[PDB]
Amino acid sequence: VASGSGEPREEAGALGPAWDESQLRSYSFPTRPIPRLSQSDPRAEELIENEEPVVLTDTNLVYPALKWDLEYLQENIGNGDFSVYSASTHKFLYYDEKKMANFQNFKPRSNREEMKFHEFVEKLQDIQQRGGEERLYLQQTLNDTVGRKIVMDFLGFNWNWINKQQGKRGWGQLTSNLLLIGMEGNVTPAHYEEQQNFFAQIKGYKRCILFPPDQFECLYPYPVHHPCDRQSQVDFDNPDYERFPNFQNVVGYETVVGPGDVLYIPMYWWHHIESLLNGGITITVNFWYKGAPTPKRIEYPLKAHQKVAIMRNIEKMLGEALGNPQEVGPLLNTMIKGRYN
Amino acid sequence: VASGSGEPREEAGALGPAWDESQLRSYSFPTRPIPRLSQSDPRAEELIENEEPVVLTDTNLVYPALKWDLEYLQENIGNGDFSVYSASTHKFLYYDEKKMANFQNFKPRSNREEMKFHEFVEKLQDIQQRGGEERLYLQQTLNDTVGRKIVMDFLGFNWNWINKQQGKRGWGQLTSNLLLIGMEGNVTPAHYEEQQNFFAQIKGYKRCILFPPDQFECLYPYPVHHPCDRQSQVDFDNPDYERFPNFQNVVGYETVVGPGDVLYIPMYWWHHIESLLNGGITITVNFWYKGAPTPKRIEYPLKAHQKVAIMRNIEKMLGEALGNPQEVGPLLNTMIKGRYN
Ligand SMILES: O=C(O)CCC(=O)C(=O)O
Ligand SMILES: O=C(O)CCC(=O)C(=O)O
Ligand SMILES: [Fe+2]
Ligand SMILES: [Fe+2]
Repeated sequence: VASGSGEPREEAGALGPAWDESQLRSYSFPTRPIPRLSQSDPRAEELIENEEPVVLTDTNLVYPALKWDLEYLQENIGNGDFSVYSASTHKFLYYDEKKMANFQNFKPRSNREEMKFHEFVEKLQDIQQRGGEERLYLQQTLNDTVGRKIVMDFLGFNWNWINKQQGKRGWGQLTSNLLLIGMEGNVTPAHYEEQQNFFAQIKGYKRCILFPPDQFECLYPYPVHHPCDRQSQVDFDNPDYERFPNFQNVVGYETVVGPGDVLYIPMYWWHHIESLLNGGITITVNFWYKGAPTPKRIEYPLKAHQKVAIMRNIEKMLGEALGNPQEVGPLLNTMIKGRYN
Repeated sequence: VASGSGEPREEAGALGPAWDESQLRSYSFPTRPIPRLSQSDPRAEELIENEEPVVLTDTNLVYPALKWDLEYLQENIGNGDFSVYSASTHKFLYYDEKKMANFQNFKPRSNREEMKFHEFVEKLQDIQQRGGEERLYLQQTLNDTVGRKIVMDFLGFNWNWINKQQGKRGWGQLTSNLLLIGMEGNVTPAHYEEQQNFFAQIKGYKRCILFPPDQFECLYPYPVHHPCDRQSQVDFDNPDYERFPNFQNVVGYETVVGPGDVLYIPMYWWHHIESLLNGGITITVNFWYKGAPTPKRIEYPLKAHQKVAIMRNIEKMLGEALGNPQEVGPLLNTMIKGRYN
């Protein structure tokens, strides 16, 4: 019951296992599977209602994007600019650029490079043609600049289903759809979002490991003013148990998504996302929504995400009040040592 | 220059030393003297302006109370009720009774007993008449119930001088005058107030050891929701250097006040106050004032007292937001461990 993603699934038409376990990276912690359910299944509505993750196998959320692949996209996506992240390791740590002002003892290991889609397909082409070690990850918000066919594709997504979802959950407005295109083996390490997320897998296979918000103590997010806010400081490949002792208690929910699957990633759930090894390129489109309004007014006992939201707001104000985010830590220490520990 | 209170002072009319060093308790930390100045001395106005302590030797702030002693007071103070604190040790730790609700794993070592002045003089009389170990400390806000002569005494205090002080400093309104009557050897252990304080010594001799607000890290105040809020957790007689390691770095300002001296105790300065051993009873009246309005608006770098005020407000809100003061500590810990330490 520390199973993981379970035995792989059998493709339709006897096409053999979609993937196998040697495509999965190995970690220090155990996992239990996220349930794969039909969208008509009351249990799946239960999970989303309760803000627990679920993999919906038949939404058709992005049915028209299933034909997408690089040739189609290059052909049809337009000449807009695309954010492409670079890296020498498999782990793409994200940096918030606005936050980089107030941390100088920071340098990147992943640079954003703006480029046209064909330049991406191309940069992508040079690297394989020469066996390079390097890696790229395109991640760009879909918007109005995109070509006529992609727009027809987009309009054909299952808005009726996801709008009913937005409605039933009291969510706010859709903030963005991000288009993600990755190389095999790319990892987006563990982090959380403040939005609700339907994560709609289009091409290839991604393993998604989620941790609930009550595992905050085991995952050690960066300081809120740090550029890696909301990301774990823990290197999942080489965990430093002396700095991060509660990582030894972390327990995850795990699944592998393929073409057609939608993974509900609930607000504040940590997620770690890796494109299978030797699985080829992956494509995904996500759907971020604001999140229902905080109830006027509060009921106890608070949920884990609400305690998180509180920690963030304390860090933020202290940032403002002290005039400088760098003084947040010494102040907090002074506040607890010999007082609350 | 770790001098302390200096060589004792010589009473007028060759009456020999007012007190001597064997009347002073001994502690683990060093001290430098607080300056004793005349009220007309520009340097004394400098210190108060800068919120540094100073002992003013000639204010006449409470000239008419200098004749006070127990017989006079019993005779003249009326039949109102007087708060009298009790104790088996020399250290009178104060408890805030409103706060006792939310800490049950608390019992007192100092009970407030309401009683008439003559009952105090009397309880006081039984104990000496029989050589008891016990101790009392009367501490009661002067108010309208007091007898005609005490009121004449009070009206004769030097309002012209202290009102000019209130005015020059932009202080708010006088909140209370507390009347303190102690037995020789009584200690009010280290704590801070949020008000400004002119501490006006009337009978006997008190040693006052002050620490500036920037020594917060060395003095380990109780949690703000604890009943001993604003008091040091450190036992000055037996300091626990394992829980309170920064106590080994504490440095104090020290003085001995006698009849006629006024000690300015600035807002947020820690003070520890002991009535000299074998010095007899002490009498003091203080004058608490609100404190100038926080500037609209803030200028950096912040002063130590302002960082303190911030720590308090964080603890308070977290108290409110979590629904329970008991959860403040675990939350703060979760926030810093592996994150800010
Ligand atoms: O696919 C990825 O690697 C990133 C996905 C993600 O973090 C998200 O959709 O919130
Ligand atoms: O005289 C004492 O022991 C207490 C005085 C004091 O703490 C004050 O006036 O703020
Ligand atoms: Fe994410
Ligand atoms: Fe005090």
